[PDB]
Amino acid sequence: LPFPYEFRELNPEEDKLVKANLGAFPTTYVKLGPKGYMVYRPYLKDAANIYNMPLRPTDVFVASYQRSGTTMTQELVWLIENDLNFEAAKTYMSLRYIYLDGFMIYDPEKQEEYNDILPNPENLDMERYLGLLEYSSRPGSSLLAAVPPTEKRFVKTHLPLSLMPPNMLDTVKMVYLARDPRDVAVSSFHHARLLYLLNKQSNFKDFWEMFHRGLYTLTPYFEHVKEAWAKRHDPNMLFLFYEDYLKDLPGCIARIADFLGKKLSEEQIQRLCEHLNFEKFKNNGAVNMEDYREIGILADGEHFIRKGKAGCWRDYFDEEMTKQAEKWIKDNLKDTDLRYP
Ligand SMILES: Nc1ncnc2c1ncn2[C@@H]1O[C@H](COP(=O)(O)O)[C@@H](OP(=O)(O)O)[C@H]1O
Ligand SMILES: CC1=C(/C=C/C(C)=C/C=C/C(C)=C\CO)C(C)(C)CCC1
Ligand SMILES: [Ca+2]
Repeated sequence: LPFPYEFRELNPEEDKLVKANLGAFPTTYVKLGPKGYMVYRPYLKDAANIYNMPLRPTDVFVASYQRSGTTMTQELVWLIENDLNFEAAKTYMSLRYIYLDGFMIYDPEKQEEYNDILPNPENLDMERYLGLLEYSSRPGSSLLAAVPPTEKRFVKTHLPLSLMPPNMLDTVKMVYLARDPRDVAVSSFHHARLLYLLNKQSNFKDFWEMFHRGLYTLTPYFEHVKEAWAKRHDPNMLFLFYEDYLKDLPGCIARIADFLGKKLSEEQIQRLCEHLNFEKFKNNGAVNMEDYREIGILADGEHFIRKGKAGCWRDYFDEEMTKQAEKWIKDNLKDTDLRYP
């Protein structure tokens, strides 16, 4: 099948704002498709393959706009399918799942320019850093197609449905997570700091201006969410809210199990709840990506697992931003049944 989408460079306005947040970063963006989803330029080379990637009936996807609960979900989804074999779940998350669109943030043609954004390049564990770059060159598709049939595939992605095989849900199951845009904005701001993506200069307002305006990775934020929303009625789609994980974890697990075709006992659902305790998770080496810190590519004072709180966007928004945020979220939920807890 051919890729039904074209792309356009950013116009002056758009580009001006973006460079005000990610100027220092080597990878540039491009608007893909009619909705103009923001994708790192490299994505283009594999775009068509992903659109046509061969799916398998046993494939399980954990999708979401980034920073909405992907990690928590992957861990639960993995345990449930592998009969709560906590022992075997101790291997790195990035090894148990395939991050479909995780490659695009790296542009090989710019290797040199990358370490320059690191406070200290002379202190990198080169044997590892370089290996990271290599893996990060392998297109998403290739990594999926490499897994033999006798191995269940666990895919992770922040790609909207429109960029993946349409009708895919006829073959694979997916769990899409969503979270309050505002809290997502915040978490993303810090995550971008974690990997040295933002000009050490700019602040959060700048980031937010870029975010709700559809100029950040994989946004427009609402089109992304709405796409999965419209498919929640499907038997292979499970739409969840990050807020509910905090409100009723025991009940969220139940739903997932029921969804993935399992039956956990009060004990299993409970046994999983303790395993997902924030502090216990935040310190879990298999899922906190802290191994990366050894490499030398994580910012001091940042962590892949931060607070795990809800509604703390209020500590970052000023009255001005707050109004503009309300109007924005208000305007995208008009004439749609999409509602956040
Ligand atoms: N076990 C857990 N329980 C609650 N929140 C968790 C969690 N593990 C990670 N998180 C939170 O989930 C967000 C990451 O989302 P994702 O995995 O999709 O990128 C972060 O939000 P915060 O930045 O608000 O802390 C992170 O701290
Ligand atoms: C390879 C590579 C990098 C690291 C990418 C990482 C660490 C990705 C994992 C991201 C996650 C897990 C969050 C989204 O779900 C950085 C940007 C340093 C610069 C250059 C090459
Ligand atoms: Ca350098």
